[PDB]
Amino acid sequence: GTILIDLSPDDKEFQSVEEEMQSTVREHRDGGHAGGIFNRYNILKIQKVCNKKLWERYTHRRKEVSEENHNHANERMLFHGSPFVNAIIHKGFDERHAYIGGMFGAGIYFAENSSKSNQYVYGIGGGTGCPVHKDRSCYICHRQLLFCRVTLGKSFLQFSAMAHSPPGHHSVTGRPSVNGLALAEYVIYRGEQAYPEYLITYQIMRPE
Ligand SMILES: Cc1cc(NCCc2ccc(Cl)cc2)c2nncn2n1
Ligand code: NA
Ligand SMILES: [Zn+2]
Repeated sequence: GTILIDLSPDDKEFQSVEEEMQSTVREHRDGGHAGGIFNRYNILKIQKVCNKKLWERYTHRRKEVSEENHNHANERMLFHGSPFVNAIIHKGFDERHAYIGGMFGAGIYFAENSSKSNQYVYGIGGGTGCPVHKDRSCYICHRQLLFCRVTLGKSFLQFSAMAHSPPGHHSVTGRPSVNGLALAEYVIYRGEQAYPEYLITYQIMRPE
């Protein structure tokens, strides 16, 4: 049921999604090991992901969360990076998209920093990099990220350097506690709490 609609670069919606992508790049403590070395992206395409069944599944769960949290879904737009982007946009987030070994347990992880999500496009730790050149810093190969609508509800705050949310919570927030420039990361434990709104196709750009 999924259809992908291309956004024009002239469309204010393309422009606002690109700006979120570029402006949330940071440097990473791995010196670029996982995601590559870059300060910005070449955005090749932004597509809107339309699936009525998946949207309705999202909004049903969103209303449930809202009603459990004083009518406040605490909805965010966050990035997700995964080698499984094609399954996600066709069948929704589910248990197969969980990061079993994550710092906050087996859940589906999202980031404010697009460059954090970029570290996961080719697998955990960047895997072996692009399939064509086996390069985690490949500047040729097209990469994809999702920019997603995520319901956090009441989020459990973790200060830090398939499972369940903590009792009475709907998500977990990983607050950055040493790296002063890192933005927050978030984990949900139910696939229905996220909708993959935008598919962004890009390259990382080699710094000059
Ligand atoms: C920590 C973390 C993980 C992400 N994706 C994991 C995708 C995945 C899931 C399962 C296997 Cl096996 C490989 C890759 C992610 N995206 N944006 C921010 N994060 N943060
Ligand atoms: Na939960
Ligand atoms: Zn490559």
